[PDB]
Amino acid sequence: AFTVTVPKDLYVVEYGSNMTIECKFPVEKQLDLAALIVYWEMEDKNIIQFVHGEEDLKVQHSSYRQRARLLKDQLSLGNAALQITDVKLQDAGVYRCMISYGGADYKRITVKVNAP
Amino acid sequence: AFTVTVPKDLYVVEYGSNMTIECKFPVEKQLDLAALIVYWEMEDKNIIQFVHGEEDLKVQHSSYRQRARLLKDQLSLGNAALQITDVKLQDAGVYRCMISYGGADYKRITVKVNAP
Ligand SMILES: COc1nc(O[C@H]2CCc3c(-c4cccc(C(=O)Nc5ccc(CNC[C@@H]6CCC(=O)N6)cn5)c4C)cccc32)c(C)cc1CNC[C@@H]1CCC(=O)N1
Repeated sequence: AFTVTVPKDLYVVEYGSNMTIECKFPVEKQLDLAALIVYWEMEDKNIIQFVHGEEDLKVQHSSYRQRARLLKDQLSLGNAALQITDVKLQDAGVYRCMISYGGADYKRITVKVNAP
Repeated sequence: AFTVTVPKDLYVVEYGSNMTIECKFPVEKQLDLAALIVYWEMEDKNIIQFVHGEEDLKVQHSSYRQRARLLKDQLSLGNAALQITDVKLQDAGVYRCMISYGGADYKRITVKVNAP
């Protein structure tokens, strides 16, 4: 069965740092962007919404504006990595990386942000 | 945006009763099974896993074996209803109906089971 795996399910990060949460799914040979959906969420906040090759950044939650991106260079290797720059306390919570790619799976990642 | 809607996000049911949890998604004309993934879970228990029409009884969580199924009579109407027979206390929790169908969405539904 199509499996999403997270190499780390717990991130403990310093205030103001840059953080990359990895999220892996299998790709045989070539990645078919047209078949891929990548969704990143935290307490119902829309962080990343990659739908069949297209990203609507208008729907991203304001609290993540200019700080959260999906690293496309990784995607091609089956890593739907979320990078957050300038991490804030408002970023702490349970993240879910959800993938649809001929099959579907998701995993949780807890991020704890240390006090300044 | 592709939207999964739930006509009810809270069910309050009697112990030992039958329960249908509705979950609706848009269907334009004919249903394309090869494009449909429906998944129902609660507390990481795999309840329904319908992948392009394919289901595997072996992956269904044992506490729901023989009691839970996906209502197929109205998948063509866009209702991926989860039916549970002989509701038990351990059926109380937060359910997710996750649907991929030319796009992807999911909704949470809370079930509270009244004591007998
Ligand atoms: C979780 O185990 C599973 N899971 C499954 O299928 C699951 C996996 C994930 C997903 C998605 C999905 C995928 C990608 C993205 C999204 C998504 O885009 N979400 C989203 C998007 C937007 C919004 C906000 N709203 C926007 C609009 C506007 C207004 C409104 O109301 N909506 C909310 N949410 C979804 C949903 C879609 C169907 C189903 C599913 C399946 C087959 C099997 C399993 C079993 N695993 C076990 C395996 C073996 C061992 C192991 O480690 N793994």
